[PDB]
Amino acid sequence: AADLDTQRSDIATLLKTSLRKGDTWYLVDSRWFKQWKKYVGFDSWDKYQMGDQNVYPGPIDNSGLLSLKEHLIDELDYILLPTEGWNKLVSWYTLMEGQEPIARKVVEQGMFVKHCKVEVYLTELKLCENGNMNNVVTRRFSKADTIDTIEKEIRKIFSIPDEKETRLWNKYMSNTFEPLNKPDSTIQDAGLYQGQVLVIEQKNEDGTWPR
Repeated sequence: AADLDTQRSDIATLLKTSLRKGDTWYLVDSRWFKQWKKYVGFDSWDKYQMGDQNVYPGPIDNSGLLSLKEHLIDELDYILLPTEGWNKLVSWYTLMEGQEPIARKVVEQGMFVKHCKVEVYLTELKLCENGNMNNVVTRRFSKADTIDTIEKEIRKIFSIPDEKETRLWNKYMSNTFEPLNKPDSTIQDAGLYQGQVLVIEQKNEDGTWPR
């Protein structure tokens, strides 16, 4: 373990690391992190518990975040560190026995107009075939995925011969069918969000479309 001032300084810096598309960052439970902050005198006016065993964080413990509970909020329920920051905390404190790191990637976020952000939650789309809407299959996709990518995957999920031709629709406002006819739009470009229903359609043998 590096000394307390080194830990404070290194983590302070690493917290402010620039977001670059493709990088891996790690979640750290705010409960553990708040104890670490006290132990190392981070943002602390009287340093009263700095170096005090009563606030020694112990092995990194993300149990309280768990597959993630919903409505977790950055800088309230968890904090994020780049690879180097996570590695340092592991070497100083170890990771709690029987846990795995919670790693997430930086992706471009927004509709058309975008900037980087760690994708803590992938977008869950509800998927179904036009013939059989009650058979809904759920899957999580990144905001980076294009409509083209989504469609290829939905074909696999439903075992759709590479011969049969398909069209993708989304249910706008849970109501009207709207075409997903721009294959190179990303899912957020197309305005798709958590829980959105997507319906895949197959061209008939006779060359006509079911819809």
